[PDB]
Amino acid sequence: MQIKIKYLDETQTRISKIEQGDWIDLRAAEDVTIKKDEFKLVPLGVAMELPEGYEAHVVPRSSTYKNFGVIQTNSMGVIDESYKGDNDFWFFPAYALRDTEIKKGDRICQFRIMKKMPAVELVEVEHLGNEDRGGLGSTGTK
Amino acid sequence: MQIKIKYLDETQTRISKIEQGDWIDLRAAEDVTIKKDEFKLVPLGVAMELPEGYEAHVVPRSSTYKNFGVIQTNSMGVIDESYKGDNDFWFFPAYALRDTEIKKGDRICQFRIMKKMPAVELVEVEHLGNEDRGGLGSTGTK
Amino acid sequence: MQIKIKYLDETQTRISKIEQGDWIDLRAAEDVTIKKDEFKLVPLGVAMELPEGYEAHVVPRSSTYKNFGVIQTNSMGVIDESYKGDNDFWFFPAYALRDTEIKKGDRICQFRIMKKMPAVELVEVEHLGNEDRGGLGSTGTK
Ligand SMILES: O=c1ccn([C@H]2C[C@H](O)[C@@H](CO)O2)c(=O)[nH]1
Ligand SMILES: O=c1ccn([C@H]2C[C@H](O)[C@@H](CO)O2)c(=O)[nH]1
Ligand SMILES: O=c1ccn([C@H]2C[C@H](O)[C@@H](CO)O2)c(=O)[nH]1
Ligand SMILES: [Mg+2]
Ligand SMILES: [Mg+2]
Ligand SMILES: [Mg+2]
Repeated sequence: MQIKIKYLDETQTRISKIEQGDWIDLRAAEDVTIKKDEFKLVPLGVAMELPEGYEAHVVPRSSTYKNFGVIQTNSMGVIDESYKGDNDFWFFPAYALRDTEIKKGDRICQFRIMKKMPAVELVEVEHLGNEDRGGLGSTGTK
Repeated sequence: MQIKIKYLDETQTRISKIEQGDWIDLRAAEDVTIKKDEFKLVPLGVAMELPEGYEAHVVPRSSTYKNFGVIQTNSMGVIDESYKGDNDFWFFPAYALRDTEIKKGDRICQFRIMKKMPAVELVEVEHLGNEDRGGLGSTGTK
Repeated sequence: MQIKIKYLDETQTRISKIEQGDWIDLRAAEDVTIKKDEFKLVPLGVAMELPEGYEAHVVPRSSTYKNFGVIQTNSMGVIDESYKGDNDFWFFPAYALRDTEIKKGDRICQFRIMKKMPAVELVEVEHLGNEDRGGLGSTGTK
């Protein structure tokens, strides 16, 4: 399969697949300063057209917190297939838990493609007729 | 395929598939108020029986933090296939990063379904026999 | 399918598939204390070789926060297929929101395996030629 990738400009550092990386690292399109308890969209400088039928998912690197002090407010980002216009540039929504700086080209998150869920009819029912599982720690911790 | 959905009551807004959303938006089942640094189960007012062999995942919308100042504490919720009882209503577990108010019907997160992982045998070994990859930023930042 | 699992030592409680659990719970390899607003890598006392072509994903349990007052800094951990060396032990990167103790053997997160994304050719293009979707809450909230 092919992903069509359009960079914001000639100064973006191209993204790349590496051997031991199952997902592909994305990079801050510019220097970004964030304060403790402050929010900021970090631009990733990339617009993409994914193969037919695929969405993309975006998560932090596991070193993102150590190196950059931020977490991703939407936890795992969902890039909709339809987000493929010439101006639909990808972003990483960041919340700083400490004062931090990010540099241009810094690998701060990673992505992969995956097939969209199938089409599914929503059948409204009065009663489900299954026994309750329960949740929220119903199985304990020990 | 079909999902059977049971709404908590007749005042819940029905969830809906939109053409530019690969995931489906879920909605607060009642008004919720949350103070900075407090936790609240935001009830989503729906219980579901998913197609056989599937689980679901629930993540925030990208605008959730902006519009509502919350994060999802479990990051990506996993709705187990067995949580298909008549009382197994879904919830979004929110930590507030600021005083916030959520209204009944507000689209605060999104879901999709996916095949469960296959049945796996867990084979204990004394030695894995492979070279170490290392981790936690072993590949650097640049 | 088979997963080869190597425990850190003979005192680790063995992990298991439970009926109502679509993912499998992972456990703390030792007692860990974390003060509010501290970070700590919680060791899970396991290394694994996954079936050929698979990665694994690691997220918290819904009850992780209720029971242990932590969130997962990288939101959803991606365990690369290559991370299968004899010293490649899994970890849960935890940030404490309140003062907590995590006890040895406690089930603090869950994992599953998944087919990696297939091989993708990155095709550099100057214009994507599609209509802009927009994002970051473009569909509103109501
Ligand atoms: O982390 C994210 C989440 C979303 N989006 C874009 C693409 C997606 O279709 C749209 C709405 O979520 O915003 C991003 O660039 N990054
Ligand atoms: O974010 C979540 C996570 C879990 N659950 C329910 C369904 C799941 O099977 C059960 C145990 O985690 O709790 C939710 O409603 N929302
Ligand atoms: O939450 C995580 C995230 C990553 N890793 C390991 C495996 C992964 O391939 C390596 C590089 O991220 O770190 C973990 O053990 N836990
Ligand atoms: Mg990496
Ligand atoms: Mg959306
Ligand atoms: Mg569970």
